[PDB]
Amino acid sequence: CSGQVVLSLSTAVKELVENSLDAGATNIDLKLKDYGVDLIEVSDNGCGVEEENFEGLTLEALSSLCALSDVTISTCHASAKVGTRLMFDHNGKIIQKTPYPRPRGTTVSVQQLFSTLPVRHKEFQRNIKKEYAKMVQVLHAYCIISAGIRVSCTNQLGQGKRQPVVCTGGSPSIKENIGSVFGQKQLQSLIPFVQLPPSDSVCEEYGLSCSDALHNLFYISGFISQCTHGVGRSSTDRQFFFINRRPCDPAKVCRLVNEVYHMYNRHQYPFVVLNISVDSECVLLQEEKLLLAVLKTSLIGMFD
Ligand SMILES: Nc1ncnc2c1ncn2[C@@H]1O[C@H](COP(=O)(O)OP(=O)(O)O)[C@@H](O)[C@H]1O
Ligand SMILES: [Mg+2]
Repeated sequence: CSGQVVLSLSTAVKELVENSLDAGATNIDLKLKDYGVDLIEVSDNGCGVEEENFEGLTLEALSSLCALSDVTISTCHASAKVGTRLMFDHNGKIIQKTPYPRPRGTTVSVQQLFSTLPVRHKEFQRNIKKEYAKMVQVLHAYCIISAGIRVSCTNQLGQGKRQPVVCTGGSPSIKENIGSVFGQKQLQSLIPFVQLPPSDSVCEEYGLSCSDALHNLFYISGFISQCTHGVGRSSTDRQFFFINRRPCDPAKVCRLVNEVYHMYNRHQYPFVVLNISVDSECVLLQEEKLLLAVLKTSLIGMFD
């Protein structure tokens, strides 16, 4: 018992979406009922699971989910002649296992999240608006960065009609996924990222010298709102950062990006999509000053 316990709806959805991604899926659907309170279903056309690894499925995030909800999983592996449907108890044990015809892939159903922990379950219901918004940001993050991957999601309140949450088209480019997620009006107020060697004045302010900026292995790419008056946003609600295609919250990078923006638009925060490509062994960050230097210089060049 050394839990990696799913603390939230957003992390439950993150863990789930990443499994699909690690499974080499190209189509990942996410169905939610009552904002996930009643149902969180992640469907994926992936490699699926082989039958000699069923019992091992919970032996990890899936084991925690089981403990915190009623999990049902149907799956089929390329090597499989027929799919399989599995029902797990709260100890991650397989209750039932029956042949089930389905295409290659996996479908994970998390029914009634947190029901085993009354207290956490009510907190979930009371806070729902924030919990859900936190998940949407996580979801959007993966939608934007997953290129060549159709990611869809719908929400259903009670017996009402299904509502739209998001739907990308498997476009091979980030720019297109942004269009899919926030629509074409957002795109028009954006300019692509243009990287520049850190400038002398900026290196000066970051205590950097030639030797410091020579082995710069930072490759930055993405989009940002123009510095044009009004074009921005009213809050930081649409700012996405990634380090090696993985959603994250670099603290310093975030402030820096906003401040450099406020220099040209004191009254608004920008829309931000920023991926930072780096050498894994250099990750927290190893040469931050260089990066911040690169960012500031590059942003300044784009905004003037
Ligand atoms: N959607 C999925 N598609 C394929 N395999 C999956 C999926 N979800 C879980 N798995 C399998 O279950 C294993 C464990 O998942 P999980 O228990 O959450 O652990 P881990 O945190 O190591 O991914 C993975 O290594 C993978 O083989
Ligand atoms: Mg996992």
